Amino acid sequence: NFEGYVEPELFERPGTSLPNKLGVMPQLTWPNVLNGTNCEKPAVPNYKPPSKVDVIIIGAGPVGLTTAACLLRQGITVRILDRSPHPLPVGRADGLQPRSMEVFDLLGLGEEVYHVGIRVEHTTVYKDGKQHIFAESHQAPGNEAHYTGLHACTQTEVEHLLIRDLIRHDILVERPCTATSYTFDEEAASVTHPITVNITNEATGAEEVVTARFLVGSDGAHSMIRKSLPIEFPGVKTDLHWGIVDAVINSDFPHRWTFGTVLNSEYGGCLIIPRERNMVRLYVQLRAEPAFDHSKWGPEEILVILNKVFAPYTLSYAEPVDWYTILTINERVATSFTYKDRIFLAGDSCHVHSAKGAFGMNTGVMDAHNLAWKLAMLCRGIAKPSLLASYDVERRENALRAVATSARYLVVPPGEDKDVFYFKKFVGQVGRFLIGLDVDYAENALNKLSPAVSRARAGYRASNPRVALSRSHSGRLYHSFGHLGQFTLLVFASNMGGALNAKLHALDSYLAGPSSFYHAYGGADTFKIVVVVRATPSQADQRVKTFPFLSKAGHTVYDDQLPLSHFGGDAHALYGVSHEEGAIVVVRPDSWIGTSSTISDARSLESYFDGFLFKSTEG
Amino acid sequence: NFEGYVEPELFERPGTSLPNKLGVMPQLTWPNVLNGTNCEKPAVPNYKPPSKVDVIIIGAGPVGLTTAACLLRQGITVRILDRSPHPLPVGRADGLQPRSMEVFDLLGLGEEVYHVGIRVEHTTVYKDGKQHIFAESHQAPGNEAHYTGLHACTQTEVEHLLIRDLIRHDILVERPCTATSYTFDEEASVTHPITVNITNEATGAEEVVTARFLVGSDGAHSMIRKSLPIEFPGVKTDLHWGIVDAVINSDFPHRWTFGTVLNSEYGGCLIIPRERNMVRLYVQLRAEPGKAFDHSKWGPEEILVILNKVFAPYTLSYAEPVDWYTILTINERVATSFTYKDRIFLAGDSCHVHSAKGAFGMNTGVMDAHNLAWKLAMLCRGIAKPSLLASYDVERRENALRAVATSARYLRFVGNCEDKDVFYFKKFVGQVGRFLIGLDVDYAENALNKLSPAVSRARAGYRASNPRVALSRSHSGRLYHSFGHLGQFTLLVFASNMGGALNAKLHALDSYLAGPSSFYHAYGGADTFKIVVVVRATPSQADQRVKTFPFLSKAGHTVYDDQLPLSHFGGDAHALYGVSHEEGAIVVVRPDSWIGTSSTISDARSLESYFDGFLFKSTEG
Ligand SMILES: Cc1cc2nc3c(=O)[nH]c(=O)nc-3n(C[C@H](O)[C@H](O)[C@H](O)COP(=O)(O)OP(=O)(O)OC[C@H]3O[C@@H](n4cnc5c(N)ncnc54)[C@H](O)[C@@H]3O)c2cc1C
Ligand SMILES: Cc1cc2nc3c(=O)[nH]c(=O)nc-3n(C[C@H](O)[C@H](O)[C@H](O)COP(=O)(O)OP(=O)(O)OC[C@H]3O[C@@H](n4cnc5c(N)ncnc54)[C@H](O)[C@@H]3O)c2cc1C
Repeated sequence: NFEGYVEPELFERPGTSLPNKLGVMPQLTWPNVLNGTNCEKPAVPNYKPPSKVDVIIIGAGPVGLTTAACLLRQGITVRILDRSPHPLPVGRADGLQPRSMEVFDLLGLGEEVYHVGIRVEHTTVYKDGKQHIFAESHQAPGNEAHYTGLHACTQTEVEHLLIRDLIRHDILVERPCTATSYTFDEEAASVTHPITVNITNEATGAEEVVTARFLVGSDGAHSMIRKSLPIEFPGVKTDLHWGIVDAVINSDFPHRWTFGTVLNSEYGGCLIIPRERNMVRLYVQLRAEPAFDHSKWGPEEILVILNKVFAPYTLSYAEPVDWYTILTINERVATSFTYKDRIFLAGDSCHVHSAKGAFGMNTGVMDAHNLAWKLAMLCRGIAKPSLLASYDVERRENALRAVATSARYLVVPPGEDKDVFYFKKFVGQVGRFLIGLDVDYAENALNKLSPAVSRARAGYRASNPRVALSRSHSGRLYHSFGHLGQFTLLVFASNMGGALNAKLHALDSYLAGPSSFYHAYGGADTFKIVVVVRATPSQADQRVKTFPFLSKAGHTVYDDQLPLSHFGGDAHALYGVSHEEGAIVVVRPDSWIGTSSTISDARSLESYFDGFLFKSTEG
Repeated sequence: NFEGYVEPELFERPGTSLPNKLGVMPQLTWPNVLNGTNCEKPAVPNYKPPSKVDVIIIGAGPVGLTTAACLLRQGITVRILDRSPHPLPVGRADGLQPRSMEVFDLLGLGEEVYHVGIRVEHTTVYKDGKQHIFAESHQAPGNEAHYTGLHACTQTEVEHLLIRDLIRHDILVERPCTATSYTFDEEASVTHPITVNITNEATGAEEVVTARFLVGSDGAHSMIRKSLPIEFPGVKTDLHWGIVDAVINSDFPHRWTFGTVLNSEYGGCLIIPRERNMVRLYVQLRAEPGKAFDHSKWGPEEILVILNKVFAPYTLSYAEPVDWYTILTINERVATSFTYKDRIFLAGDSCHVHSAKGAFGMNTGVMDAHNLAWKLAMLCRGIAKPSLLASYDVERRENALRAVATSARYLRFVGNCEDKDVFYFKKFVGQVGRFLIGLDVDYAENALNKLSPAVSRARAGYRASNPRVALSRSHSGRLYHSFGHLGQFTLLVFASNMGGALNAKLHALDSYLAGPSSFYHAYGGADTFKIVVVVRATPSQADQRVKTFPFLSKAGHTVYDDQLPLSHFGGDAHALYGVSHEEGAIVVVRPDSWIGTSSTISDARSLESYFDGFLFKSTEG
């Protein structure tokens, strides 16, 4: 006894971008599926969110939505709202770095961001009509990374998939609902919910107050929550300007379309970004003088200056403009990202960078990811103040790093071009940071450097080599990690023979005891044991069975890859583990290395966990 | 009470390919890990292979190894031999099509073939120094397919990853062992009517093995094919390709992008990008007038002079010693039959040989092996009627006959030679460019493929669509992820939102299937089928309704068809398979992921005679 299915109602939203001589593209959308509460038949039926919530989220852009989704995966009750009546129809951010892709894949959303748009794996450089560079680029090593290159997947499409994931968890974005004010009882231990937020529905007029444990401010560049705190938002209004267009553009450019840069020392530079559906996005330098004037800079105006930059190649529109705008470059970074461990900024509320870098969605999503697993452990009370302090530190300084490299985006060998040689050297110094594999967290309570392995480094990306999860399934070591509420204890065990056998038996006895760090901080509620055995699956299952605690609570994985070279790379060599001493690597929930230890030193982790965690016991 | 871990002995095997002025690269290997029984201590300790196995495999090239790997998933007992003392050090095939990627992914080996080498997603075409074409190519659409483009993954890497997968299953390739002779008692009923006579050519020890079935993956000069009254026709063009893998420097504006460089005077060149900054260049070499072709005349250095004539005015020069070099003579042949009395089966180059240029050999070979192995497994289980191994023969032979035809069309212009050369290539790409990436592997009707109008798009004998779906509230993946294992058909029960008209029909089907005489139970139950209920609703809405059908929730697996409506921002499984929300559908998906048939929810009885067309009745447990 259920109603039949009805196909969702298409609406072709018109385009708000300035047109060209062909028009502005409309944008396909489905308001009932995508507009949250602001619709006639909501994708979640009879959605009745509570008045008391663990986390309230102001802002339902890419960063708020990611935060919503990571929390919902940990069982944290959540409400989220956004002032706009519908998600972004087109434009703004347009692609993801390899490391952003890794994040979605760890959340179970890898298929939604992969193979949406095109893939960028090459770069070109031209100067004054003459090709200088065409090369493979944006690469990650296959024996350490699944994803490589940049991936076109726009902000619209990211909002779509994240809204659909919230729906799958029976959560809707409340639109179009503004958070007008909020209170924080800084003074009151007895209280659980010292936050109240007044919400006003700009469609219907109804007000509301929610009480919440924690508040996440992800409301963009002009954040009211940031403005309400003793936080400053310093930066430099460069007053340099980009004209940006997204469209299908016919050209005789030999490399249509390839990521890269077209330099004219005469007329300034152009940046090419290939797009889905035979489109290209073109950034172009914009300078005006006889004060910067927005009035005479339309889509057709910049195509005229574009043809001057690509001489002798010429560009002509083949269809109506998909997107278009002028951007002012202002880079800003909040002095702090936390406040009293109750109000938390993430995304454009914390930092604003030039669009050119493409950091906002990428750095934003990685902010939400860093925040959400720490904030979630705060909701079940095992998080010491240090843990959420590491959020502010780790992501603020990464925001500062993004600011330095965007500034310098802008001594030569004799037979060499001055502006192209500083490009190859730029690509060399920051290339891996531009793809996310070199996001670098300095030492803190969570990142404890250790010489126990020669290569895996605290505060740095965990390496993702190929391993066998079973006899039949040969995938990636990331696939064995725990969920967002657990730390992954990588226990490298060699082939569990030689010297290490005794040490592993010791290790087994330490861990089973109720005073072990595993048991001391919650057992399987906060840890996932992975035993990495460099042996055949039959030799390993045999041997793992002699270790009663390891067999009974560990998940064995088979490190059966060929030795490190251009034909292989096992986890032991790629993490830098000694076959005599073993290792216990602590991978944080977000995939970054936390610390490491030898099998003998497994007791050193009691101190390491005490730095940011309170003791806990499994359920 | 276990010995400590010893790191594998590395050996740099010298190259046997002719050098350039800088030499010939050695090739990294690890004899104790990769050479099977023929090493000092094997990677499977005390491999004691039985003298009586279900299936014995002759040849451990990509095809034989793939066949072993599929059978070992199924619990078939297997012995696999190869005359050669080690696997391929370098060269021959260098890449996989998107559809071969899907085949590895279904076997659980997708991560071993992805991100091994480079990826080809673009084509260029030059003629007489002027560029004519530079575009995205080899695309598959993302709302239907995970992989797209060409993936560089060599025969060497493929053999590596398949040998390692056999080690995980405690199987070693028996090297360097030759099947000298074999007997097949057609007289008698015995379980094991095949005996194979084996000589190790290292130690001279002979041995006899008894098998239920024999697989001839022994290559182009298959001894097994010759023993059988099976013909191997085709034409030997004595057209010649010069092939060279090397790091090559060039001022070519597109170095290196897949494509073709034409020169009117000097013929043509095919480009293939490779890992580690190499490139593969095919170039035509033509025999002088009257005289036969003289291999003696063409080394790496000579080939490079022809390449610089073909690429004028851009020049090429070696930066490193040659990684690989050979002269292939194109000779395309197909066996008149691929099976023999459903006891000896051919797969790979023993069945068909192609122009390397087309890169058919390894991709079709893996797909043959895939096709063969699941049918052969049901034959070992007993449930296979002869009609099914018949479908192996005609599916793969016909596909081989198709593959020959498209390169016969390609190779006429290239040997011969608004621009009419580039025009014929654009049309050629538009016509076969998706069979060339494998999505148009197209099986004609037979017992296994019955066309059915119950759905608008899914089609018997064609590739099952792979749209995005949610497998849980937090895991949004692909529909292939729900499919059964290699000895199961996937019963894709499209159920709409389980509401309206269909609620009644689906309640009937629930009680139909639960009976011991429904097609599900009659042909094996969970031993032959997996049910997937594809609900176009939200997860908790779907979970609730599914609870109201007791057999479907008891025995089916719910996936959530929650993408946006089919467009450029989405595509639900219901729309991409062509299901009507009034009728529903039971799309039957074969083990290899080709569509078998479909019916409406009310026509569930129609599948009964479908499965009797090629299966014996079975009972779970
Ligand atoms: C015009 C423009 C162009 C851009 N171009 C690029 C680009 O080319 N490349 C790139 O990488 N990045 C670009 N960005 C940045 C990118 O859009 C953001 O970095 C990314 O969306 C992350 O921002 P966010 O999710 O934190 O918030 P945003 O998406 O900026 O906005 C957060 C949301 O909060 C809501 N909100 C604000 N105040 C309230 C309130 N009081 N109550 C309720 N809801 C509220 C807003 O409605 C908004 O939807 C651009 C941004 C803008 C504005
Ligand atoms: C020179 C050359 C170049 C090629 N180039 C390309 C290319 O560019 N692209 C492409 O896609 N394909 C190419 N191929 C084809 C590719 O090598 C084959 O398609 C692929 O190996 C599949 O063949 P197969 O596994 O069936 O047999 P193969 O790998 O060719 O050989 C089968 C195996 O059987 C073994 N064997 C033979 N007889 C016996 C016996 N009596 N007892 C035991 N073992 C035996 C052999 O030693 C060998 O290991 C090339 C092949 C060759 C020979």
